[PDB]
Amino acid sequence: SRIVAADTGGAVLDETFEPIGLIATVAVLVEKPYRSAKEVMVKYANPYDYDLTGRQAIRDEVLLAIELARKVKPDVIHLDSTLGGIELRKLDEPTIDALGISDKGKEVWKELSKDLQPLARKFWEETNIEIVAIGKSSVPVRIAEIYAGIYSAKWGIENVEKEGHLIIGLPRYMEVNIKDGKIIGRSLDPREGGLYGSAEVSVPEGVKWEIYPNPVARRFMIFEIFS
Amino acid sequence: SRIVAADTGGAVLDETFEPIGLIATVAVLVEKPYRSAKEVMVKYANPYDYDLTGRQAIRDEVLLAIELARKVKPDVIHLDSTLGGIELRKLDEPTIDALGISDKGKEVWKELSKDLQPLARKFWEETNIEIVAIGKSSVPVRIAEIYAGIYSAKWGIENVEKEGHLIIGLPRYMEVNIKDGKIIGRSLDPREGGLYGSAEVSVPEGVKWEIYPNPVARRFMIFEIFS
Amino acid sequence: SRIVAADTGGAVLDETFEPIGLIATVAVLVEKPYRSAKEVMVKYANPYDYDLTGRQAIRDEVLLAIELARKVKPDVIHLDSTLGGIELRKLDEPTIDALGISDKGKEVWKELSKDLQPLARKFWEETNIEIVAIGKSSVPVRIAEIYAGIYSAKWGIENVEKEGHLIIGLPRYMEVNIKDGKIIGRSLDPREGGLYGSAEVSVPEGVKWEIYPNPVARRFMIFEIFS
Repeated sequence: SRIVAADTGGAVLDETFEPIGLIATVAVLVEKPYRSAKEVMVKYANPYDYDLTGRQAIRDEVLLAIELARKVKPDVIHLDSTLGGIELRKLDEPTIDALGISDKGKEVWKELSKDLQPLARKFWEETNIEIVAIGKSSVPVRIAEIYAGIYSAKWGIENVEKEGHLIIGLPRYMEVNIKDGKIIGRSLDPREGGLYGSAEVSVPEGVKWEIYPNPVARRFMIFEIFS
Repeated sequence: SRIVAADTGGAVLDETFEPIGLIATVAVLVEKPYRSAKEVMVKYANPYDYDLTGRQAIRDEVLLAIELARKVKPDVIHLDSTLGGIELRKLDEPTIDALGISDKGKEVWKELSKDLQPLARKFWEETNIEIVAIGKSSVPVRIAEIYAGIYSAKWGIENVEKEGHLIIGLPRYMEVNIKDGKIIGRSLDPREGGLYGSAEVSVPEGVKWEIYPNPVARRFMIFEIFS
Repeated sequence: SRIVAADTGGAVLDETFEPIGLIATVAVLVEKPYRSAKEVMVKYANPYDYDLTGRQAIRDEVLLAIELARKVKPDVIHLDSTLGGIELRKLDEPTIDALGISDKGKEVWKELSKDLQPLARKFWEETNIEIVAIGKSSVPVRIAEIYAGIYSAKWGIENVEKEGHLIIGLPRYMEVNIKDGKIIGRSLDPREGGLYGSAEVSVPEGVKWEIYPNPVARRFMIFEIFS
């Protein structure tokens, strides 16, 4: 089985540790043994002027996953939305209103559905690839979240000159390490079976970074970067 | 304190990673320091022709635990069913109907109790050993579930000739390793405090096995076997 | 950012593993990189003649945190109560009756707030330090809980002559190790990012200790001490 999955992302934080905007969306291709990505694509947002309210995030994920799936032709796309295991193709207002999710969730999806559902139908019609809202039980979605963290740290090493100082909130329970030109990212949860990832990075001279727990977000780490 | 507990089991999966049937039921005797089994007994089911619907599994566990408990005479049996520590002896329809579980749960139990309650009562009358429905908080229940994974793996090594290829779904967050005739099973969650188990196995010539994350069940591993 | 937090505690258990009373209340000063305490203060309860019913524990916590905060002057105090991060200062009956917690939770807090709310208000008026009911998401609160575990162990090494035998239930998923006059305590959960802490201990001649899983409370350890 060969799976494409997408996720956003790390976050730029305040001094207060409050998030101001998300950084990276990543789409990944995952095959046996399902511990890492075979292939990756990335799209960076503007974490300043990002609306944390609403889901520009899921819109970008679907879009990016479709793009990579056209290239790599997986059997299926996994979407990070825990809706059962349902096909995005079939998410019209009626089937949404029959879902076992909160009323607030239903409203959010009806707005999303207006364009995402025709998009998934068209994509399916010409590729036969389903987009399944499986969410939390998907290992590829988790791998994509690790990569979103990895490329958020990359976006931080790279953008720390423009900005003077960067506080980046990493996705849940993951660590990032930089040695000799590459960034390696890992789940901190051994229960997930050794999920990891990698990317190349060019470290400007004299930039330092530390990784440590976010005191106000337990189980999340901070990646802090100085110039 | 000396405790007996039982649990089923590992699963045979198809190519879609959907379970077709459970494999091993194991009862274990656990004593200080409560990290492993002092003694074990095993009953294999037929994973093909197995009804995943319903609960032949809990019926087999009670039956196996009772068998082992007559032999080793523990102080108590832990049953993998989270009701609030209640003795199976006293689970008649009226007490069930006042339990704090879902209505669907109450119906399963009423059916189950029809024969399991006289059984637990009879067994207690002659042994004074209770069967407590404690479930999730029980370490010996978790240790039993690791052994069920270990013996599902053993079942896999030894049944991999008849069947040409075998995909086994392990119980949550546990790994299996085979060295030199023994399968070692271990929890992957360090929070549980180093739970582990062991069994002997004779690995047929030229069979290979891999272990990797179940892509569609996060935090569950696959034990894959070839002939 | 510099944070004070408090928590109770470890527990003395009978032979059934049922708790009879809480042992240590600890306040800690936590700063970057938020993995440990910069400074600690402790207050032991009498675990015999302790009322597990109600919350003398949260009262002693606020009291102890305030005491340490007067000394080290952090920006904020984290309180171990998951109320949404509301300031203890403002917890009167009306705002409590509008919180999204259970009705049982509202009543406990109404009783608590009768003295805790004037207390927080007085303290704020002369210090400008808030006490925030942030709870579960707070790393400093989890670090205080590791320290309460560590000092419960200390309390056990030093009270094991008076009482012949001591069984101590450590806080959730944490281990304790003693080498050369030092107790080191660690979270067992790697997802937390390496939280740890330390205390000095004088181990009386010929006392023994063991750490192992509590069979009836999964993910909680026992610290068992002999004289």
